[PDB]
Amino acid sequence: HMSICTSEEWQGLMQFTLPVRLCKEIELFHFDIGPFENMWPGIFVYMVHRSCGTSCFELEKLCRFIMSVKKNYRRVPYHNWKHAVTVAHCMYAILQNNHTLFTDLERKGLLIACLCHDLDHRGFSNSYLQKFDHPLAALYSTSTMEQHHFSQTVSILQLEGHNIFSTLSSSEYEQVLEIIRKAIIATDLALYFGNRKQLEEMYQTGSLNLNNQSHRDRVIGLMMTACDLCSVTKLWPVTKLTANDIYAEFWAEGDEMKKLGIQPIPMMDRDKKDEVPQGQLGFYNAVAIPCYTTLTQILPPTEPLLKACRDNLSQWEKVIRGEE
Ligand SMILES: Cn1cc(-c2ccc(=O)n(C)c2)c(COc2ccc(-c3ccc4ccccc4n3)cc2)n1
Ligand SMILES: [Mg+2]
Ligand SMILES: [Zn+2]
Repeated sequence: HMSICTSEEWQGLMQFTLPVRLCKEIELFHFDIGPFENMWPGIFVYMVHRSCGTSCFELEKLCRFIMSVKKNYRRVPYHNWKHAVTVAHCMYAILQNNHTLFTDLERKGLLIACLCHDLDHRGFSNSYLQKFDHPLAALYSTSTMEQHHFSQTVSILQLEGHNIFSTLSSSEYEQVLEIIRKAIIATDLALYFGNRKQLEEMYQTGSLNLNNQSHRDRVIGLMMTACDLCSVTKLWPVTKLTANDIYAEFWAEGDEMKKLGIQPIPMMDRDKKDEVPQGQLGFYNAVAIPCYTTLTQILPPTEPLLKACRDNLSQWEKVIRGEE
């Protein structure tokens, strides 16, 4: 049932040399991949090599993997390849900026997870599939997409000469699949709330054991979430336009409800175009900010996110107050 790259593709990738003027930008957290799509797969390669060295993965096997992923990403408005790479740029950006803090076995699993975390998004929400009534919410009951996202990671690696992690002990290979599993689950934004709760507390008290493997996992979780929402931390006009990407998908899904004579929540309702900056603001305030705060908290390097998170918020304010 899976989908796979061709010789042409992965050898085309294998060939890629990133242009020197980009080595500078890509290191900034606010960096936006949008203009340079051609390079998108190439870029992820660059970042693996910068993080994990050109000797962490068999290059043939890697490019093969990157592109087959690329194929299991649907041509949807927002939950698409462009997204996976944007997110995975952010996890990188993070990991570089906290270099001593994560194992080799960690940077890998994550940078990978970040690429895979929405594999085969059909553009609808968990709520959409659960509350009626896909063969996906018939088999995965909770975090539907998020486990599919992973079982879709799972299968990909199980494809011919794709298994990038063949160079590890069944104990490390199993370890990293379990690093991924968790890390990809983390992206169920619902889960972030109980997750960030703890992380506020264990900071408040200050009983947060970086040695404790279950504590540990949680920081990742927020990390994921942080990267997942990162579109908010790009410069105003990048964020501006990405908002229409989420809105296309949202309303598209609300239109599907409407076609059964069901009122979709005003978020997915396109006939409420105007309430958006109002909504967006709430989200920044209730969700984004508390998120990037607790982060900058645990990982002070991550400050520029929160800095730029605010700058956008500020702008949405303006747009409401009548100044855009
Ligand atoms: C799980 N999740 C990740 C993201 C997200 C959000 C923004 C963003 O830039 N990214 C990258 C990701 C979201 C919803 O974000 C939104 C949050 C809220 C609205 C909203 C809410 C209420 C509205 C009411 C009326 C009109 C428009 C309204 N609009 C839109 C998007 N849910
Ligand atoms: Mg997701
Ligand atoms: Zn996502």
